[PDB]
Amino acid sequence: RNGLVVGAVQVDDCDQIMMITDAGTLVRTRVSEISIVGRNTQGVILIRT
DNA sequence: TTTTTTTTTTTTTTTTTTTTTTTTTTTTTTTTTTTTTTTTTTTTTTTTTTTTTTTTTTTTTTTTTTTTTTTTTTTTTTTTTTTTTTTTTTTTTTTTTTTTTTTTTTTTTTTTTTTTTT
Repeated sequence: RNGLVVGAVQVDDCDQIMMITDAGTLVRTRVSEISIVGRNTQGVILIRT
């Protein structure tokens, strides 16, 4: 897509754990995973960084 | 009374060795130069309610090319042996403790003599 290019990382997570992500240019963040709903292997949703 | 044999330290100066003055190469050391950390404030970035039109997932059906599949023969895997490196017992050496045995040096002050340089 215009926004999405290449799949990067896959992490298994429960419904109350956080996902910390990093960017190549000295940027990161810590997000709560409650606010995103599972979907069936075909879709694009929420931009977190 | 004269004359004859032998012994060594010196005229020794030259060969060998030792001692004493020298200066190339890898290991220290002071300097400048580049990586780190803490404050001000500062426009600037960034967190969080509300509305909104959107664009991707889930009713239902289709196929085809990746999922089925069996089998030959390779070739990575494992076995034994031996070498290289790592790591730890073993040994050796050295240092400190407190009473003993031994020693060794640097300068002032004056006055007189040797001992070199000009």
